[PDB]
Amino acid sequence: ILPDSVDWREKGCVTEVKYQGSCGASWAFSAVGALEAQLKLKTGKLVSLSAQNLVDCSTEKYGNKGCNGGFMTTAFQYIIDNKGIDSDASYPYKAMDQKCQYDSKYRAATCSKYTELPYGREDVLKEAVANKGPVSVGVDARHPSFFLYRSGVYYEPSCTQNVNHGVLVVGYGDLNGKEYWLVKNSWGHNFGEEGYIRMARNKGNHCGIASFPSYPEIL
Ligand SMILES: CS(=O)(=O)N1CCc2c(c(-c3ccc(Cl)c(C#Cc4ccc(CNCc5ccc(Cl)cc5)cc4)c3)nn2CCCN2CCN(C3CC3)CC2)C1
Repeated sequence: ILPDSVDWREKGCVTEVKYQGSCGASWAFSAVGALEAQLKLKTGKLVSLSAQNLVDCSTEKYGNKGCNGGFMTTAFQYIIDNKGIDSDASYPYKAMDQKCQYDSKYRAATCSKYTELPYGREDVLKEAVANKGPVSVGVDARHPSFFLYRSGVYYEPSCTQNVNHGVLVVGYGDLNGKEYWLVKNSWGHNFGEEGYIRMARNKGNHCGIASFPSYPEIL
């Protein structure tokens, strides 16, 4: 029996909204955000993890292209293979591709595995968000309405289920009975509601929010 609303910010599992600047690293921000929640769940500590670590080090071997895009799933695999990821403080974000400068001295988190969810299943995504934690997802953000979003529940008739932007589902609920996913973006505080966007939920995988969900775990 799933709760009617969740918001992982109220459980203290979500770090502040980041600003990716001129670097297509949304995939890296989505991935670290998910792992940040699990790190807090396991250890009690909330620490921002290094998106730049992923940009610089999870590259061609993982199908990732730094500031030209990438995938959260293969980002998690990098963290597994690498046996760690650095804190954001120690490996700060520069919004550009750099040489890999991972240093295990400043390792703030580990990843044992990750799980993908089945394509288009908003019911399964809801369960995972309720029971596991924030979930990394892709959305179709290729529409001016997305970029211009300020408040309310986002609905874009010309959205597709193809995804081109990584974000973090940190919750769900309804606004006056209009169901939504609570989504943490990485375009700073001036995007949406202090960096957050409510996106239509249970409208047939609107903007592909449930097309490619994934979350990591730490044992
Ligand atoms: C079409 S589809 O939706 O059907 N789909 C096709 C199939 C697909 C899509 C996504 C997916 C899921 C989540 C996200 Cl987030 C993304 C993404 C993204 C993205 C794209 C562009 C940008 C950059 N934006 C423009 C920009 C450029 C430069 C700058 Cl500086 C600034 C901005 C950022 C993020 C993709 N997973 N899979 C399935 C897995 C695909 N692989 C992953 C790894 N492989 C290689 C073996 C390594 C095999 C399989 C997309």
